[PDB]
Amino acid sequence: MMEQVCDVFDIYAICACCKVESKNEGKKNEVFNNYTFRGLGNKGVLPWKCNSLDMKYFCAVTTYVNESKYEKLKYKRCKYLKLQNVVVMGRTSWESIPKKFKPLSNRINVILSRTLKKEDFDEDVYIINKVEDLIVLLGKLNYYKCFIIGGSVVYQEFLEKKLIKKIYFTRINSTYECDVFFPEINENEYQIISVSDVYTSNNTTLDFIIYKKTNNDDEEEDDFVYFNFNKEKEEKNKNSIHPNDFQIYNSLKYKYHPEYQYLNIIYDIMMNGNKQSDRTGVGVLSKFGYIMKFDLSQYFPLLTTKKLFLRGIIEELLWFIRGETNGNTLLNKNVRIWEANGTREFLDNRKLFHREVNDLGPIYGFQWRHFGAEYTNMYDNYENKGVDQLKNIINLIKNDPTSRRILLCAWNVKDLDQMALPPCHILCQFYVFDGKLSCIMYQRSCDLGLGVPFNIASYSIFTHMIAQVCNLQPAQFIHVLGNAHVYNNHIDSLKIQLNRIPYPFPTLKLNPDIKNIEDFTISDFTIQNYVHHEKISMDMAA
Amino acid sequence: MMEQVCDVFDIYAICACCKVESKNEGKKNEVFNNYTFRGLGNKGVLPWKCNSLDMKYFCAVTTYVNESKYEKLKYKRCKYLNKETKKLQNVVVMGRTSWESIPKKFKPLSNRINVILSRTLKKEDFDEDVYIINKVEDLIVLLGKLNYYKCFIIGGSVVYQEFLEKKLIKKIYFTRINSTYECDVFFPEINENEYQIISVSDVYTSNNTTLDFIIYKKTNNDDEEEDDFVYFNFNKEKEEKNKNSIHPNDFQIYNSLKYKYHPEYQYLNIIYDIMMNGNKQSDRTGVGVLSKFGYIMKFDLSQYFPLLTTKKLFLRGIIEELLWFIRGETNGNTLLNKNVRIWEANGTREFLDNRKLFHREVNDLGPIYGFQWRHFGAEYTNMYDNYENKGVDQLKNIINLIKNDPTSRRILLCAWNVKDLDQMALPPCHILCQFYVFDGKLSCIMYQRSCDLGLGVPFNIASYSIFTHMIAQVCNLQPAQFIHVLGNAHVYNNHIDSLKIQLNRIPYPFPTLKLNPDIKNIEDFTISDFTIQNYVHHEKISMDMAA
Ligand SMILES: NC(=O)C1=CN([C@@H]2O[C@H](COP(=O)(O)OP(=O)(O)OC[C@H]3O[C@@H](n4cnc5c(N)ncnc54)[C@H](OP(=O)(O)O)[C@@H]3O)[C@@H](O)[C@H]2O)C=CC1
Ligand SMILES: NC(=O)C1=CN([C@@H]2O[C@H](COP(=O)(O)OP(=O)(O)OC[C@H]3O[C@@H](n4cnc5c(N)ncnc54)[C@H](OP(=O)(O)O)[C@@H]3O)[C@@H](O)[C@H]2O)C=CC1
Ligand SMILES: CC1(C)N=C(N)N=C(N)N1c1ccc(Cl)cc1
Ligand SMILES: CC1(C)N=C(N)N=C(N)N1c1ccc(Cl)cc1
Repeated sequence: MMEQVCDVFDIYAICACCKVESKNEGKKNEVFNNYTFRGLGNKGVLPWKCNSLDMKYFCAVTTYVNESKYEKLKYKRCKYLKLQNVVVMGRTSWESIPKKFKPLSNRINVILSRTLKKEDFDEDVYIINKVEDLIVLLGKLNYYKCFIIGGSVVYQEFLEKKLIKKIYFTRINSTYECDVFFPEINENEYQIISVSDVYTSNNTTLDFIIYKKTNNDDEEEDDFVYFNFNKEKEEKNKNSIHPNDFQIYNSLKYKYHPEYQYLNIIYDIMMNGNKQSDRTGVGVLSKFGYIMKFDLSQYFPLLTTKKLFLRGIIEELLWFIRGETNGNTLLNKNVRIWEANGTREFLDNRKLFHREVNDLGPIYGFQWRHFGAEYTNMYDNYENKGVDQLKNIINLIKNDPTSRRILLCAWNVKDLDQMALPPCHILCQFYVFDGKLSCIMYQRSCDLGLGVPFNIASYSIFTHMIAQVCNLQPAQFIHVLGNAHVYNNHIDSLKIQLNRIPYPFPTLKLNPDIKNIEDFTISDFTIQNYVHHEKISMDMAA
Repeated sequence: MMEQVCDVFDIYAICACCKVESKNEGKKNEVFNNYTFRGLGNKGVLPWKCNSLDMKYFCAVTTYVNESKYEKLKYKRCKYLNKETKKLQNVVVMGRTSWESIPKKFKPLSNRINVILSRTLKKEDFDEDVYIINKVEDLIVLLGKLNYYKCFIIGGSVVYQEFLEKKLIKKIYFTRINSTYECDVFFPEINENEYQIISVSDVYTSNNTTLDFIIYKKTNNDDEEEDDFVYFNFNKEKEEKNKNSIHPNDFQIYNSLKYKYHPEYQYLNIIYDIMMNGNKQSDRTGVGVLSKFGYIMKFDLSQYFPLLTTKKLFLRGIIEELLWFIRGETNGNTLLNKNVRIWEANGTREFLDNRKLFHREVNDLGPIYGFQWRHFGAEYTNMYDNYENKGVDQLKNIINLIKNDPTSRRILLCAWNVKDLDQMALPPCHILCQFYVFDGKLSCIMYQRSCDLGLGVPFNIASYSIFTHMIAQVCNLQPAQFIHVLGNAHVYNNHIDSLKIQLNRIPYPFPTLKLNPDIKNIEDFTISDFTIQNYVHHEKISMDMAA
């Protein structure tokens, strides 16, 4: 006994909005939200011109029909009063459509206009006079679903009339000039229930999310239940971790966005992690073994559910490449990532009494460029001492790309004790095929709340660097987690974070001129179109 | 289209079978097939007496009902009889002896309609709420009168015999108890032409025996969010780059399966993934391989020893190798004198010279595994030198951390000594091991840089599973998960036909591994301290059909 039209006639909306350039601030924005993506059109045309991928989506969604499911619909459409779908649109829009493709192939075409006269058009192409008019027309017709493909004005009113069931919203992650925008969706009316994978098309990233109106053969089916007869009736920390804490996170239907690979792990550890001791005093929840994969050819996996800064980690990466072990080099650039591990107190607890403060010992950088060399102090000359692994893996990539020995290992067993701290990131393995570079990095200890996000970005950038100086395109960054833990003092922050819906990922642009791994400088890196949620202090006590 | 009794009334059979105590005439090498599992009962009772997990499964299957589907089922059955316009239960049918084998406190089976076949007894002879029938046909008449979800034939042999004989069974829920017991009753030999295995469950351990659940099938002769799934998969290319070299009909059995939950499928699926999507690359002297990058397999060592069953595997070799590793040895002669040739090819004059190790004695493998495990950092001289207290004894170290600082996130064993690589006859394929300890249980992750799925991987999995057991035992812990990480995973083309065959074999429940409980030091193990039990396996497959 549903008294709602949009729900009976299956009236959906579908669009694609890009970011709009604020004459006040410019491209680099200070705050974001769903209303960030609102650019609809410009000069009677699309802000971008052609988005080969979004186009394929538009078509696929509006031309898709499931005939074996139709009767159920008609049964109720007639009760309330070659199958195809219905595509409503405003005059202006219908006009911006190129002749050869108009009217839309395999669609029901209906133009909501008051100047257009039935005659001018053929029986096929319909023409309505107003909102209410449509509804009736849908009665005297046979269709699967009805899609409002624009324009702005049509969207605007239809949202007021509350005649929209769902909104297929495409987020174009780039800025363009616009003159017409999509209505600010009221989060009390419509809410995101699905977010797709992230892609790159026409030199820009984009994704697809779904807005849903807030309501406020068989033999093998039982065999599935049988095989589950021994499944857990409950979760370890299910109690300690409440449910109304993740209603949004758990309200989503399809979470294909890559960021969920990180978020889902957070969830698993909060719901099933093992409670353990920790020298730091506080406790943690830990699990053993996880995998995340990012397609660097489609996006740069910099988290968006919170804010992340990259200057620090890029400088750290350049510091590694130079083979330095001098913490002062980072402190003088205000990169305090290693400061705690280079203090008098920290070095002494490691029993390195004869080590100068900030002399981190034979860590990463030294192992990458001098594995095997005898470590004296951070100021010594190590030219041509030890094994230059970095150089070697680059030559392997260039001259023997099919090798299965392209590894960069920082876990020098003989030098662990001499290190301020043993490496968390154990090694890197590279793989090359059809001019593409993928990288696997094994991490023995992973702090999901604070370190992992930076760890992801760090190696993604590194894969980009190695690829460029080898004339390859980055492909996959595979992150293998050993001990994965969440600090108890981060649980509250992570709960907030798991309920934030990801924005399409940004992209990484490297100065194309740099051709040798050793020539990169801080200015040679640029993160573009990074749309993100607000900063979150994992440690809320400060 | 006519209707078939078994389908209209949904008549299923559920059983449990073990391995019989049949004679072996002294032939160590026993042959295996499904008929291997056929022990129903003995002396009026179960061959094994009791098995919690299987019984829990039996109760789960025979009492589960989905009242939603009945509406549809009432339609069918009614339309079949030509008739058409309170808690739904299943029907269990059983023979006289089966009924008498049930313990009084469990009679009649709870939440189920109990039907008993008999001639020597009538309703007057029963106190319980049950139905008696003196002939099969009566069951059909009765089913037509009752309101039930599904009908299950739960034995005994005589009963299974007639129901399969009369072609009344739609599917068979078969439990394979992987152990041997004295028996005097057997389940009928299932005809491969009538029934085909369509699902294989995960493997488990219960009452000192592993077991799995398989389903045989009778062979021939919010809904809107569903549309959204279609949309999001709009960018899918329904193509596979190697389907042309690997035809569909070559994986009939493999693809026919519905549920592939047996742990062995983690291996098989990777193989299948590489054959259908691998990358074509070169090798040593034009040899071809298909490869992918980055895989992961997980094995619950508390429930089974993951020794592949779709082909025969011997472990004497990889065990000796492991003890050789633990002893820190680099002398290939030691293995050869035990008729273990795993390292033979890598220690020849020709091989060593090709590696530029001109001054290395034949079979002196150099600073490999063993050495790095007990002396990482020490200068390698020759396989006969004494390296006592030289280099870092990683093995000893990781054992102390597991014992005294179990929460440490530094318990790693690494054989990839960047400085010694060139001095090694061959660089290590198994780069490292990380251990994890929680609640008295030990888990292990092993990263392998290069993986030969056809030959190597099967042995690699067994090697590290055994090592996890050994380490867990000398540390007073219980083995848990062996997690295998694959970097460069490849399949040699010379192996494709052999693997296509293997992919079409159904896995048997895994065996178990037994270690002499007295060995408490990682260094005190000997070949006679390792025992594999109940290894049911397919025929050995020679990967290379050109030898
Ligand atoms: N990214 C996206 O998803 C979309 C982008 N666009 C872009 O935006 C631009 C067009 O949008 P827009 O300016 O809003 O124009 P519209 O396409 O929405 O058409 C508006 C016109 O349609 C008729 N109309 C609308 N509502 C009613 C009503 N209630 N009753 C009677 N007639 C009505 C009237 O035409 P009249 O009375 O004169 O006959 C009106 O002037 C183009 O540049 C196009 O490329 C358009 C749709 C979607
Ligand atoms: N592992 C497993 O899954 C199972 C094991 N078992 C075991 O097997 C043994 C019992 O099997 P089994 O010896 O074959 O005995 P059954 O359970 O099959 O019972 C056979 C008897 O039931 C009656 N019966 C069977 N068919 C008919 C028919 N068509 N018409 C009339 N009466 C019929 C007759 O008894 P009557 O003399 O009264 O006329 C007959 O002698 C026990 O050891 C038990 O523990 C049993 C079921 C399953
Ligand atoms: C192709 C495009 C931009 N993309 C989406 N996701 N939704 C629409 N309604 N579109 C659209 C189609 C036709 C016209 Cl005239 C205007 C916009
Ligand atoms: C418990 C057991 C062995 N287990 C399974 N999977 N199938 C049966 N039919 N069983 C069974 C049920 C009732 C009786 Cl009387 C005998 C055996």
